Amino acid sequence: SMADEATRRVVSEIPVLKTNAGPRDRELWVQRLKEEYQSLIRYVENNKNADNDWFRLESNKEGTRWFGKCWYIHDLLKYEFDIEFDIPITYPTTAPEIAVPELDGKTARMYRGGKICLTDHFKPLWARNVPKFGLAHLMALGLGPWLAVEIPDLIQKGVIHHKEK
Repeated sequence: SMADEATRRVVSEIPVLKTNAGPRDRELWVQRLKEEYQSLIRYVENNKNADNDWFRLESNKEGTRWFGKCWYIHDLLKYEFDIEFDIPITYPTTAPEIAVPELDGKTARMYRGGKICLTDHFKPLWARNVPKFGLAHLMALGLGPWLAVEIPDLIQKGVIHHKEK
């Protein structure tokens, strides 16, 4: 109920995805990628209108390797971090693991290798919604909440510094 309303408040304006396809599923994967691209670009457009344009992503040709940048604002200073992930073979039933490589070894809320460690509620929330959630939802419900806890903590602990530029 509280969880259900909280999820709906975050993702209700993100286009829902349909196709059960992962990287190996040929024409159905090309279809899933159209859903993923339309959903991501709407999320970016909604983010711009809300003064929260907080990431860019691109993929390889096959849509199996994703990478770009996220930006996180603390006390009006903007912090940039490079991000990347592989699409799992069992996508979209299995959720991708976002990596923020520059933060490898700098927070306990991160696996060896730079993969962020989400709280236990994300995974069953993803599983409950298969195959409706995609990469836009991964960003909105996964990395977004992770940054909103960890970046403030790391700036305060002085492990992250803002480069004067």
